[PDB]
Amino acid sequence: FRPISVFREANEDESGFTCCAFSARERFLMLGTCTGQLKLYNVFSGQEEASYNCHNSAITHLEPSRDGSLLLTSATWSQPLSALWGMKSVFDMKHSFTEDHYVEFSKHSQDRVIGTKGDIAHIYDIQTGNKLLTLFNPDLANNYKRNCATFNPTDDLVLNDGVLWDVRSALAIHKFDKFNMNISGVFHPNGLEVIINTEIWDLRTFHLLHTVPALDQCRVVFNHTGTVMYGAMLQKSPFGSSFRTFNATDYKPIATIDVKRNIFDLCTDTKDCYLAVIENQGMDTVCRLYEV
Repeated sequence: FRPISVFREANEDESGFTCCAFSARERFLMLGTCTGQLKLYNVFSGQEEASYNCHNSAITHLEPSRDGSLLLTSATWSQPLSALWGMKSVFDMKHSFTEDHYVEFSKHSQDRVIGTKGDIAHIYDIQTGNKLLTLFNPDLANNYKRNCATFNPTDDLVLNDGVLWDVRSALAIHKFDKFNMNISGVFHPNGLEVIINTEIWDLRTFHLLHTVPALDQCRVVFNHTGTVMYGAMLQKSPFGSSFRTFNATDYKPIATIDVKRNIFDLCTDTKDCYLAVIENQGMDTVCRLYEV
């Protein structure tokens, strides 16, 4: 992790970057801010290229589509709480997700959006904007405090609130038991395992494959090849000052990095050359680009 670049939010005494993701153009990073702006920065020079007023409250999450034509954002106190933005020619809102506090694209083909509203998952069609499915089963709910619904790599399954849904039938097929209060889980990009806090479960058998205590209360980010996993532990920074890497095949530790500043967000480029981290000097955040 060699530092390659650093920059702060132009013309702000209190730099307010809150999240980041690489755009489909390699040299440019998208960043959300605590006042609801989306910014495009040249990640190497630090130049602010563009700003758009996406929301009137802090941006908590953003996801650019692979093709470069679309962006998801989520905010904190706004309506719509999340939105899908079209980026071609004249950036504007395409669809809005009124009370979804978190949103992601489908994985295999990015033709859908899945939103989370508390313990409820919503599935939307990109072309039409129509809400296709609402996924909630009161008998199976775990009520995870940081629930984030997600598709599996092939888009045929959903994990919401620790419950596995079959998308075609729109019905729950398994409930994973609750062993923490906050972390709801993600699919491994390998399509074989679900990672729910410290428990790694087999999707085929539902057996426990691994116990990984170091993942407790962590957000998990994979590199684009799915071979390295980054875990940043929740503690206005959401995370503390260090993050860990793990080998994504056996969950073994690789490294622990303490940047000595609390972390807001971290992300990888598609070629897996870099890790961009938002780090608080204070709020007064900077973005550091590290070469992995």
